[PDB]
Amino acid sequence: TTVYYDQDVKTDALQGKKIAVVGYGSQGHAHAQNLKDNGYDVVIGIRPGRSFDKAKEDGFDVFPVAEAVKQADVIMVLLPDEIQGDVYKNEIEPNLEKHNALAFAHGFNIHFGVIQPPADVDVFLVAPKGPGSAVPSLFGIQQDASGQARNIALSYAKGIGATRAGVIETTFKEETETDLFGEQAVLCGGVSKLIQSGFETLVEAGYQPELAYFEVLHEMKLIVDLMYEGGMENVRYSISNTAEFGDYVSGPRVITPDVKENMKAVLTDIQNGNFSNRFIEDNKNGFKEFYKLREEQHGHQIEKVGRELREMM
Amino acid sequence: TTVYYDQDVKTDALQGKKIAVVGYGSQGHAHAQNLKDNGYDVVIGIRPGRSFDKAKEDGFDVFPVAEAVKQADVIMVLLPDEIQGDVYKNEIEPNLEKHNALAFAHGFNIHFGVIQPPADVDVFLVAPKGPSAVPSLFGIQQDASGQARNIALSYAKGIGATRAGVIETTFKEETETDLFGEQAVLCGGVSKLIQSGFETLVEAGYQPELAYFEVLHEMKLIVDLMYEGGMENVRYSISNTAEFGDYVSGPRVITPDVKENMKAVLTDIQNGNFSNRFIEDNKNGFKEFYKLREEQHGHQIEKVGRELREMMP
Ligand SMILES: Cc1nc2[nH]c(=O)n(O)c(=O)c2s1
Ligand SMILES: Cc1nc2[nH]c(=O)n(O)c(=O)c2s1
Ligand SMILES: [Mg+2]
Ligand SMILES: [Mg+2]
Ligand SMILES: [Mg+2]
Ligand SMILES: [Mg+2]
Repeated sequence: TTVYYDQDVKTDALQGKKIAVVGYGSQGHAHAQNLKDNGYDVVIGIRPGRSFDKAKEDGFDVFPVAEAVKQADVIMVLLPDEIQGDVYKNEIEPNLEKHNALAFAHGFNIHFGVIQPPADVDVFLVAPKGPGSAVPSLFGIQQDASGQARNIALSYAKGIGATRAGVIETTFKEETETDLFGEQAVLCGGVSKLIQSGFETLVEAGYQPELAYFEVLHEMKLIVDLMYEGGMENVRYSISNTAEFGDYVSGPRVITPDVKENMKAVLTDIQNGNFSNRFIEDNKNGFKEFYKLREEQHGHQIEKVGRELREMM
Repeated sequence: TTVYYDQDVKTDALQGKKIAVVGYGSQGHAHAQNLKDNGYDVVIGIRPGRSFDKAKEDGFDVFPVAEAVKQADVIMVLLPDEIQGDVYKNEIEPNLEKHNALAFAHGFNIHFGVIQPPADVDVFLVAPKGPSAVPSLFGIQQDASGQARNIALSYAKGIGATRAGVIETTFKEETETDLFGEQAVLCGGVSKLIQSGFETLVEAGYQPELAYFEVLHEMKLIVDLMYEGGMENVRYSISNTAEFGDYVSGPRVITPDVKENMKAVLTDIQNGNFSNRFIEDNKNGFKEFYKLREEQHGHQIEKVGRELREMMP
């Protein structure tokens, strides 16, 4: 466990260099504005559109992506994972230089070999956490060509404010596989069908879908907020003895040990690469499987019940 | 599917009636001063203790439970499910008069037969969900005076539960949906899912800190998006990779067997098995309850959260 804080970072390896934040999403605006706030020459390279325009109205200098990397000394690629492959080949790699940084916030395209950087460029990762009211961030290194890849990555995490709560060192493999697993097994995929199958149980049992919507979904924010502030022991403390007791004896009944075996099964396909190439080759086929799965989820009763409760009268 | 607000309570039944709220917890104090601020005669009924005169020093004239029930016409019991059965039989029921009104915020003791009220008394329920504005629940067990629904709905505004709406339900539905939500999704289901996800990453060799982030700490952002714009807002705000993993791995982790495990939990809540199991352990000194809560405190997840939250402002 190596944790670097603001006082741990001593030199300013980032000053004197120009920064190219590729893309202007929620994280692109967060990185780009946090650097100019600390007196850094930050540039933004994105395609023309509504986020191109928005970056202009926020006082930023927006350019095509092929010129922004020509201009800068550190390129932070914050584009969607599915489009980073071809944007790197047609707009970033032909305009690369020597001894300067190819940064990322997620190591999907790097760890899975989709983006192969040359030897004479530093390739690091800096992944902010939580608000992106400070949560420790992560950072890692794939290549060290300039001899200052560590101090460039750590001073960049300091520039975006990621070192205020401390940055934890990791690898491109560890950040990619733990991020992908949490989304699939717990946070997104795991919880959503956990809420769906609970909602379907109550509705099929003759209970009102509105009362079922509160008990399996809307009431979770309070439980999750308690866990976010004081951990799981805070939830067990704040909830009633009847609720805490039911947690203990019925939790393992729902999440049987076989569910844990399913989590290790999906983690295996994240490590070998079965998930990555499946998500990529479906993207090359117009996202047919992806879009069909997205649209079919809207046919669930729980989503319609939710919007009807939100459009109250 | 119908909802009642302040504009639907055309007639106030609580006018000129002394109301006793048995207990003085955070819920007992919220009811007691809400009705007093809206022009209602309220009196606290509680045993002598540090919270007895705590209610007296807050501007209430507080009597023992036996006398507070006698001089009142609407008796509201806001005490834990473990204690309601005893003080009702020993203090409430002997002093209960004809055409009175027995009130509750939860229907555990009524639906499971722990508290069996007389036939000549009104029994209703008002269950808030806020302590933002969310709709509340209400129901009527018995209607002796012929005004049990009028007294319940006007009491809903006395506490201030009308302005966001009140949805009708029964004691059976309010109790079973509340118990199932905690046992199958909210507390039992989610925390066991997070534990199995955390154990999977630590047993695979990943850092426990990054494992704590991606299965617990990042959930607050996801649940906040689901609280604001439903489940559709989650898939809309997360990346395509997280959205794609949601669809392809969610059903892998939560298999159809997980759903029928929740039907077993709901079955044990319907036939009263879970209730008397909880009462059996309470009458034995909560021996298995406190053994279970110490096991959970020994999980690696909790100590990792403590050392990770201490570095957060
Ligand atoms: C902070 C909270 N503690 C509890 N305990 C329960 O039993 N139910 O049902 C709840 O909704 C809540 S909320
Ligand atoms: C609102 C959020 N959308 C995403 N998408 C992702 O892929 N990861 O990894 C995240 O952490 C988050 S948070
Ligand atoms: Mg992430
Ligand atoms: Mg509840
Ligand atoms: Mg409850
Ligand atoms: Mg991700």
